[PDB]
Amino acid sequence: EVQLVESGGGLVQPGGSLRLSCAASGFTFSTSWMYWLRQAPGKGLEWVSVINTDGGTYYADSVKGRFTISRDNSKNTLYLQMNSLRAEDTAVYYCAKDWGGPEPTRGQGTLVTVSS
Repeated sequence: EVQLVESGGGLVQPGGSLRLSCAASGFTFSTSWMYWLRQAPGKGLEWVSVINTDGGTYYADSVKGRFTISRDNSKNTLYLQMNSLRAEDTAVYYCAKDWGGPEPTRGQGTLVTVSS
């Protein structure tokens, strides 16, 4: 089976930072496009960030200049560096493999709560 295991979330003040990680196994990580998604409570899933197999990246508008996606292929890890956090960023964050196909898979999630 594929496993995607996220961690690094927490409760943080606005303006703070977190670094999420996802540990991947059970598929060929280095040939997959990798994603961060989020689900704010009360809402559905939305995409946050995407990294292709050559390290090129795409971002949702509201996170540009704040969040950075990166991949460490040697260690099967996807990262989300989250700087300058906002209350509106409160959500469960999910790692996902090949969300636009083929064989999409989502992780278990890590909660980020941004509050003063």
